[PDB]
Amino acid sequence: DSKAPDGSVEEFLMAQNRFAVLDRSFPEDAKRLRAQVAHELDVRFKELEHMAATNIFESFAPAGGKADGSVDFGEGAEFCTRDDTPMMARPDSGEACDQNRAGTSEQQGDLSKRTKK
Amino acid sequence: GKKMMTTDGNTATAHVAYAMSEVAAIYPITPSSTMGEEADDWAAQGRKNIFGQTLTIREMQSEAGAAGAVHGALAAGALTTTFTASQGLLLMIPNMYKISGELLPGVFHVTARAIAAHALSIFGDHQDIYAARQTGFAMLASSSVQEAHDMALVAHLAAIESNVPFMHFFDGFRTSHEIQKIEVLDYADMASLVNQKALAEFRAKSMNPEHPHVRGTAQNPDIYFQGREAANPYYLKVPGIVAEYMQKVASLTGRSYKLFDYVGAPDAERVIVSMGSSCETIEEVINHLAAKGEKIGLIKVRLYRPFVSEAFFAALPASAKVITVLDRTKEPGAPGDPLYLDVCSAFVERGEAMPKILAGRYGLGSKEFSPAMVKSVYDNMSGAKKNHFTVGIEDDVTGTSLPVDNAFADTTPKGTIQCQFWGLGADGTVGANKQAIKIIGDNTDLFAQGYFSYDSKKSGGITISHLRFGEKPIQSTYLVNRADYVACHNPAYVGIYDILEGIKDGGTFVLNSPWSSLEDMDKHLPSGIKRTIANKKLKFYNIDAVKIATDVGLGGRINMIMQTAFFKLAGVLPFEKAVDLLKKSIHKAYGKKGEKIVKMNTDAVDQAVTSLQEFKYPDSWKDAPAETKAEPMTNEFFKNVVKPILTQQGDKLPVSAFEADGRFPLGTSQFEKRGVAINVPQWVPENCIQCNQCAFVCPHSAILPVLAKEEELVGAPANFTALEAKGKELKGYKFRIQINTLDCMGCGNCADICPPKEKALVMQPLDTQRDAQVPNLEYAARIPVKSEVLPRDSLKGSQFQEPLMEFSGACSGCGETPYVRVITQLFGERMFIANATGCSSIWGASAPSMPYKTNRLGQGPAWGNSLFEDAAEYGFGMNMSMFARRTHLADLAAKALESDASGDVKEALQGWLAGKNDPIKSKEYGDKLKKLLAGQKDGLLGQIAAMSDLYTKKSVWIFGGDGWAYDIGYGGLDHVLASGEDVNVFVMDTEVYSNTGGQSSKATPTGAVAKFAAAGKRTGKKDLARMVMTYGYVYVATVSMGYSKQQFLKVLKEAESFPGPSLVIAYATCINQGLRKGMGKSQDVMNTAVKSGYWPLFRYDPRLAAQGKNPFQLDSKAPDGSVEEFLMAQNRFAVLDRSFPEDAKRLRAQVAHELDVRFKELEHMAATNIFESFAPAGGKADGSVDFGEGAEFCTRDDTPMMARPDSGEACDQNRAGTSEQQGDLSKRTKK
Amino acid sequence: GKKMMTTDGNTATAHVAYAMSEVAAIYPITPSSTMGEEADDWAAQGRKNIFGQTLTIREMQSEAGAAGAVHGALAAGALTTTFTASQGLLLMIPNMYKISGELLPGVFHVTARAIAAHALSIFGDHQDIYAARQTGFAMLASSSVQEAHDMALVAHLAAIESNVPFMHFFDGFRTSHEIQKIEVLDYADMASLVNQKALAEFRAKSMNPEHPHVRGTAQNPDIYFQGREAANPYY
Amino acid sequence: VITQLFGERMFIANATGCSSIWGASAPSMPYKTNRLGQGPAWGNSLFEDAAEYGFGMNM
Amino acid sequence: GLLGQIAAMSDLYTKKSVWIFGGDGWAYDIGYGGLDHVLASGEDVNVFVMDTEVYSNTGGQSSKATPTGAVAKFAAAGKRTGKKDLARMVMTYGYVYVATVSMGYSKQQFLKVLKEAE
Amino acid sequence: KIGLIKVRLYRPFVSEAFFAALPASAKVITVLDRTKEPGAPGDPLYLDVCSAFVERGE
Ligand SMILES: Cc1ncc(C[n+]2csc(CCOP(=O)(O)OP(=O)(O)O)c2C)c(N)n1
Ligand SMILES: Cc1ncc(C[n+]2csc(CCOP(=O)(O)OP(=O)(O)O)c2C)c(N)n1
Ligand code: SF4
Ligand code: SF4
Ligand code: SF4
Ligand SMILES: [Ca+2]
Ligand SMILES: [Mg+2]
Ligand SMILES: [Mg+2]
Repeated sequence: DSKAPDGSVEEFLMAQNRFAVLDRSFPEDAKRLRAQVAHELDVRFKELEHMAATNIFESFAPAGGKADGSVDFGEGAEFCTRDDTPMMARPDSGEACDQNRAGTSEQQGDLSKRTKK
Repeated sequence: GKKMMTTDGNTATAHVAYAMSEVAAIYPITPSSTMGEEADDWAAQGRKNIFGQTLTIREMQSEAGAAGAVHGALAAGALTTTFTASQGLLLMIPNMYKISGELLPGVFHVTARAIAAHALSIFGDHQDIYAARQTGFAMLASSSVQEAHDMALVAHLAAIESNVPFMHFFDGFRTSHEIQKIEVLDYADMASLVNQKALAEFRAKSMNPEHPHVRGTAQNPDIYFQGREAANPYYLKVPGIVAEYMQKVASLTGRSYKLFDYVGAPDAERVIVSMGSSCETIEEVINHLAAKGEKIGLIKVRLYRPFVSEAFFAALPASAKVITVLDRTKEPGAPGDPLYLDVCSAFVERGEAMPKILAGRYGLGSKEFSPAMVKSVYDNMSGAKKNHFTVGIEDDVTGTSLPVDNAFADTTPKGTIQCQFWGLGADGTVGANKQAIKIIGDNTDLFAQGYFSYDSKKSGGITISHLRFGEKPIQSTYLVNRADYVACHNPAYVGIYDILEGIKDGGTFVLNSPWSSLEDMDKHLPSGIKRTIANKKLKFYNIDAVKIATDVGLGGRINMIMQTAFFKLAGVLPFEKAVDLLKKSIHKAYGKKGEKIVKMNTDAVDQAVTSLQEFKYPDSWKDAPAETKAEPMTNEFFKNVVKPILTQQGDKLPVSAFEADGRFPLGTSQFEKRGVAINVPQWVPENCIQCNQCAFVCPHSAILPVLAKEEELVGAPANFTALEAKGKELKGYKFRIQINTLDCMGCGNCADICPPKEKALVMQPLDTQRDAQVPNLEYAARIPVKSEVLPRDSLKGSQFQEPLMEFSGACSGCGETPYVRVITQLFGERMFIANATGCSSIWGASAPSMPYKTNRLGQGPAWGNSLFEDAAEYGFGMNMSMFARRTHLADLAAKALESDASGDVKEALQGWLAGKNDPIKSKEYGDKLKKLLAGQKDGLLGQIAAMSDLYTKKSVWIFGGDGWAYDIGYGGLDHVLASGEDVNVFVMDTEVYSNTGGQSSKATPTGAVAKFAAAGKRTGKKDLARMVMTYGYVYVATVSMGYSKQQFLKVLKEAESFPGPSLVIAYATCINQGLRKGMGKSQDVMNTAVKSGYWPLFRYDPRLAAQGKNPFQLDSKAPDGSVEEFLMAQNRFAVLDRSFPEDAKRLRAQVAHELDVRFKELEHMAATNIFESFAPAGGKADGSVDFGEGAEFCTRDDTPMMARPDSGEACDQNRAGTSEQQGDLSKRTKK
Repeated sequence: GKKMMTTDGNTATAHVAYAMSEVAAIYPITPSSTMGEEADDWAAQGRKNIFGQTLTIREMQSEAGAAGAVHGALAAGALTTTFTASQGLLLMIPNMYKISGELLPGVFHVTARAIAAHALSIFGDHQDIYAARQTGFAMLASSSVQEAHDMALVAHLAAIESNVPFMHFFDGFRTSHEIQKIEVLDYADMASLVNQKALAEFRAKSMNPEHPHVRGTAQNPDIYFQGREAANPYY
Repeated sequence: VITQLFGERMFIANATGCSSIWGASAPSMPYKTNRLGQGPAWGNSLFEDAAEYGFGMNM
Repeated sequence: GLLGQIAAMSDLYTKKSVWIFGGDGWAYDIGYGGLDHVLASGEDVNVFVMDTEVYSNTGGQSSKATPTGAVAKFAAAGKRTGKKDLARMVMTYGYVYVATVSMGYSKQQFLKVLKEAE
Repeated sequence: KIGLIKVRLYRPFVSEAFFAALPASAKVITVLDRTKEPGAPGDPLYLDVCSAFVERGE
């Protein structure tokens, strides 16, 4: 909604004591810092122009839709989804599951084949 | 209507909270998490509150956010509640003052948990609730599961009528997680007790623009005091209102309560005053002792605040001569704990009889408070009368503890059957126990109690179940110490733990093992067990559960077999009926996939019953030959502290065994060697290409690459096979991949990614590798690590570095530990770690196991966990210290240069000063100074010599999970990165709050199922990376080990070397995500995460911008279209597809769209020619200036807030217009 | 020496805090703001503490952030202080348990101010300091401007030697903003009272990868209680 | 100006600061009702929780 | 009956406008974590930030909204870090309306923002 | 005949030091607290002082 920097930033800053007071006490640093601010707003405005000109923006797909009910993340999982500690213990926890101490599914299957007997 | 059921304290409480509330703002924290989760489930299921509406519940970013939201909802006229504890409750304190201050009918349900001081504890005590006693909330305590339900209802009804908020609390775990058969009221009954007039007034006084008011004004000294006292009438009426509802609820339940209740001898001479679950055990002991004539009693505190002395004295027997007030907390330096002080004030004010009053401390962090301890407390009042004592510990330091005679007889009511079950993590024991409780509770008149003790180790941990059944109510709020039935579901335990401790004579002992024959039993069953069994005439039973399970086709799962064992030999119910219910329940449950599965379990029962036959043992067992200590070598600390703790003897360690500040030494995990893997990798040298990738990926450091010279393999074992080292730099060396079979967790990641199609690593049964590898690992360990051969930051070279974090308690295949282990291989010897609470702090420092260790030179990560919310600030503080102290050292060095110091010294000092912030140069010259100044103790050189630990440039790291980084700790993280100082943040993103049970975080992706996102999260993953990149001066990067180990190493070096703030976000796989084929596919999943475009890799380096180059660099490629399979291969997404296929499809499509747009945005960022500049410094100088110096007009107002010592000078306050307007007016008023 | 000069409670306290500290993590809140601003202005001017160094002071995003930073600086061996009150002090409570639990010589200088309940107040009372009485911090009160200076010094010296953190407090406005002619000690005199061996031991036990330790472990019921009682000798 | 557009039906969760000080320093209350008695329902919780406070009103 | 319950809820008939008012110190520093979470929620609330580029009420202390070179307490030699870009950080969500205004530049743009944001 | 006991070290609260400053002639003692803890049987300093007398048992 606004236009590119018109070059009056130096006057803008010096018309406020929060900036001018530094120029009076530490002129060298102040001069450097006011130039830095000028550069910052220059870069930023360009980035905003880039945002406005882009043809790629964050759009969203249709949606998810109403969902009557819910489900636990561990329901029907192949391996345990919770550890055996007090922190994950829940009223409905405690059922047996694969704790990943015997390898992946394929590794376990292959071992079975290689062991057959 | 009433209703019986077996449930826990949390559920009993939530049952009421849901009904009585319209809104709930929550945040997860153990052990209150269950309540919020149930509330969410119930709302989703369609459960209605007393108004016929589903509860409106939302998860905030922290408890502070939840408290603010709760305040807002109440101010806006909605009945609101929340669930919290410990650290969480502390963050709610500021809003508690406001909520009570504004007389809002809010209700907090708290599972009282310990506060983190010398250490963190998720266990129960009243340290948290006492910390909020001054906030103005009424405080109502529950002492049992049944009371959790009853007091929760009283709290809500009373809050509504009184307009004073309530904090309903019950003991963390001891009550919150204890299972009991109780009676609950239906919602209609609850609604009938609500004061409709009060409810209407609540709605009417609430915020609303149709009839606005101002709340939260700022007040001066003239009226604040009066305003604070205006609520007095409301507080004076609270107690009567609480009594009113205990009575109204009682008229429906038949269970009566008073503000303070007394139990015991009417003419008691010795009385205890207590609060919480301890009251149950205390009453149990009173019944036993009083029956023997002891004049003892107990006053149970229900309403702690307001504290009504009149009601206290109403419960006090005039015959009391000695009174002991028990507090479940510790306030360092106070003349006494809270309840004790309240009671003292009552007697002082009464101004009459003054019985002897004693203060006692108990149960901190769920410390046992057993009958024997209660006995000590009563004996103390008739004996020594020690004051300000502790009970449950041996304080050999300050001598405040009471002696405890554990020979005290069992005090459980007659007929009570007590059981103990020793199980292996995930073997289904706990689940079976819970079913047994429900089955028995629903089909008999028996009371049932259940309490489970879990392990800190996340995989292959030990779980001990404590169950009780009886004809009389069970008030035993303590572990079972004298069981009638004891089962050991894991034979490995027989020779490592004292599983038969306390079992009654003639008690039943069931063991699961393949040692059917007497020869085998005598071969494995230790002499100690044999002697115990024979001497106590125990009914010993041995069953090969694995064999029976396999034969019936149950794959080998023992859960159903051991369940049968319980129902048949426990004696809680008659055989006939016992086996009846079990079978009927098998049909009730299961009954899913045809009868094929239903029949297997039914058969398992049939076979078990037939198999369960009393093992006949000889009399010679009575005096079997005692074995001999065949224990290896370990530290003195492991022997005296760690070992005892790991063997369930921690309670026996006295106060003198610990450090006053809670510190622990590094490396204690080195001697655990648990050996719980089912399968471990076997190295096949003929196929090995010597790449070290296997070791690089291990989540537990179970792979040790060996590179030794011929001379170093002289006394090496015969099977210690080694290859001739490949690579020009490794010419002459011998290479070997040594597997640590006892620390291995059997995840399979290594064998899964081993490059050669003809795998050089093949998973095999542990028992086929240990005999040969154990001695091999020992020998390998003595071989010097060749960390000088290849570049430290190279893939292969990194694995030739000493890993400084090993054998942690993280889950098998954990996606977090691989990253951390490697980080230590690069900077371990000079890093500080500020770790946010979470999985990384849990596997990182759960006493007594410390996985972080030191290198050969004794250097290692200085590790610390402050809190969950402050990790970034905590690390920033470490950084501030190093800055201040090293600057001090630098000033001293400069002064030393201007002295008569030797040429070599000055030379080193100049060198150090020139490279003090360079890891290489600082160490180079620092080491020279150590030698040159050795022995110097005087003057300037003396001071410099004493600062050697400050010479080498340190590396400050902040570790934390996504929950910390994206939610609770985000504000601090944002501020610390904005500081521009040199700190490194490493975020292990599991896209969920893992440690606490898989709750959603803002890092959780669209459509992923998690607690509080049970229908798939409906907001996309928060883009932390892009938000931080807006600063322009912060190094930002994303990594994924599975996709590229090289990019990860490159990021670590770039991030660490950046002279400013660095943020590294890593993709961490987690069991919560539900990887379909196992956690051993973690690397593959990490790899696909990137290729699919789901997790793109990139780096934002500010210094490139300083040299005129685009700081943003993309390290991965455009989406390859594999996202769909990526998502469906994880249960966190798949489970939704099976339940809500239509929504799931759209949600997965949403993810594909999001990552498509985001990658394109990143590409555009990489192609831009416009980027923010970068500058390290450019000023400082010396001196300061105030913003108001030389201002033409006043720059400060005339209020108390801006007043300063030098303020007060006259100035233009802008009440006469601008300079120009004033000048123009002056011209016009010439005259 | 003993040259009487007029000053207010805040300045009398900051005078001491600056000299006895190496690091400060701050956040503004009336009526304690003056101390932090004075400390920052003095540091900018190059004023030296008892170690001949300028104070390292940074402003955080909130008092919770400030307390976290104070904990970290102390854990890493630097004498640290902060200035706060009321709502700010409440946000520091969680870290206060940690700072005392780890026996760190931190010192909080608090201008006791009312807590916001039925209304907010920037004025003085003990509602804030009493809200932190169970955190394990020693609590030392000043009843006058002169005592603000004296107790501030005692608090720092005692924290260093005892390893128990201190909360030095004085009444918001009634003392923090009252001006009185008092006597303040020069920095050399303050430095002469410091227990240098205790200070050296503080440095030696602090976090450092050259001689690492683990702090902030998580403990089960088997040892937590014992661990909480282990600090008794220090108190 | 904001009140001239939504004043009669707005809730305001105000963070502590100048806006809460000129907004509600007892006994001076600048926010007012219109001729129909409608006006901004104003509240100051704390300095740190303004957004969450407003969020609660919304819930 | 039902009509009675409904009649007693008249102060709920008209759609209300929930606003969160705060300064830059609140939005950019202490309340940022909360502001961030609430905007991320996707619910209908309106946040109005009065950016004075300093903590004004307490005495002019620097905030992350304070610009490079500005002198303020704790920025006694001019702030040496740039102004935090709260606006661009929040726009990354994609589902949050974000806007900046300056009355002196355009009263019309300010009015349009109020209408659009609300 | 009136007096005042000034509290310097509030925590740790040392009863022995409190009594060392209390005149044996004191018949009535008023403990002033500059706070308000709604519902408490008394404010902090008062409760601390009460405990000192109860423990002294004289
Ligand atoms: C103030 C506070 N609130 C809540 C908790 C409980 N808590 C500890 S860690 C945690 C989540 C950890 O999530 P994350 O940061 O993602 O790490 P992970 O365990 O997933 O590695 C929660 C909710 C706490 N300790 N302190
Ligand atoms: C926890 C807490 N910390 C500090 C304060 C003191 N305080 C109140 S408002 C404020 C700054 C206000 O700054 P801002 O948000 O920018 O609004 P302004 O006054 O500039 O409008 C400070 C530091 C407080 N009230 N509560
Ligand atoms: S199976 Fe897993 S724990 Fe074992 S060595 Fe391989 S990567 Fe490590
Ligand atoms: S991953 Fe395989 S090929 Fe590579 S070093 Fe390990 S065993 Fe050898
Ligand atoms: S991050 Fe996940 S896999 Fe790792 S220890 Fe935690 S729960 Fe286990
Ligand atoms: Ca860095
Ligand atoms: Mg996580
Ligand atoms: Mg401002």
